[PDB]
Amino acid sequence: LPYLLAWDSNIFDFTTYGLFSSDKIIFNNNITVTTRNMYSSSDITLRSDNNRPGDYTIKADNIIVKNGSFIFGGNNKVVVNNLMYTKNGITFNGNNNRLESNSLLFSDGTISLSGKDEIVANALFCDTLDIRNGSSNLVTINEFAYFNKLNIWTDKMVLKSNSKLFGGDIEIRNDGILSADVGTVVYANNLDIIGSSATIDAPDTVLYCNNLKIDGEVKLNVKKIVCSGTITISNLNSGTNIRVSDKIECRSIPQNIPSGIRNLFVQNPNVNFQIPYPTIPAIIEEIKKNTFPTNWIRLDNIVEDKKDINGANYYSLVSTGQNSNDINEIFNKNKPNNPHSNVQIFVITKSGINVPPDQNHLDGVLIANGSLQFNGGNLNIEYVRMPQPLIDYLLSKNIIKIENVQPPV
Ligand SMILES: [Zn+2]
Repeated sequence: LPYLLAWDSNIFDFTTYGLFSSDKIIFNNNITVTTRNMYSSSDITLRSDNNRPGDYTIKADNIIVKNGSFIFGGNNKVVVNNLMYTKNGITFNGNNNRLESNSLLFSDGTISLSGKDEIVANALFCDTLDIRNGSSNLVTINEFAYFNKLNIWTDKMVLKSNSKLFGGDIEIRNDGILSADVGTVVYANNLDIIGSSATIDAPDTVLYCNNLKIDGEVKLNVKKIVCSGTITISNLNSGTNIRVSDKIECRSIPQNIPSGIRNLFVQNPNVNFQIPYPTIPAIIEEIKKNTFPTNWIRLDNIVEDKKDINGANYYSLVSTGQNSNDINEIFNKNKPNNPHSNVQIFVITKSGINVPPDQNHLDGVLIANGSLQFNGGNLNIEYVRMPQPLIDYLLSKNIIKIENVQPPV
């Protein structure tokens, strides 16, 4: 069942994607995207929202950045119901951003906050989670975070009830705050808490580490610490702000402990633990395989242009990219000065797609082997399923393949 976390067979169905690029997706200021699935190979870049009328910048079921990062620009609000995956990280800029991930957030890279940024996650996997820049950040964990490195150097990370941290090393310094509710557990290799403002406020939490380093009059309020390796203490003279309601159980009680906390320590030379790391979800395994996405979407199978799959409320284009102007030509079928008469637009192309700056409302799908670049802002994008005659065409040419994918067991 942990193997099936965030499994979504529509990931492999390219008729469920509103935006796809085999290179980059470059947004512009004040774009609001409502989509089902979105894929990019290289980076997806947002710009700052300084005049965005929407509740959200992007609302999606799934966002996948197979060979790139996801870059925030400022005041962007992103909601991903199922999974957000990036290879190379998630980089917050500009402050005031929000990322809401309701099942799985996974990066092979660094997730880095800027200040006044919020992440609300259920399961989170990453190489490094940086809560260091600015102040008034908030990373809330509903199930777990699993990481090689967690740096908390400002406010804050909250562990909701019964959630877990799986490290990796954890380093809290400067104004770093880790707060944790009932039933929480923290596992780490190295756990370092440095200075008089570094805080763990987790009175019901058990912390397991190999090495524990405390430098200064840290603020620790926890239930139990287990240390199987070495406890290194320095600049610790009173320990007034170290509260441990059960015990610090450790392989070797360290020398020169202040007398007022000496009581806390209990020596157990055999103390040991084996961290019960979550398995990598099957969906992530499959996304990372070289079969994805080209088993199911093959833009190189576009060997002819198809320009007559149009209807009363839509225009389509399947383009080899030989004619530069065909893409401007389809976009000009939508007058931005006439809202109620908006028609749907479906573009599938071996070229990139540069969306003209006068577009302000697009319903449909944009699928490009080159980059997808919005040359303007102040635009609302909403996914609409491709018309059936277009899907049938794409399938006939094996530009897409739809397979009866099932969750593995
Ligand atoms: Zn619309």
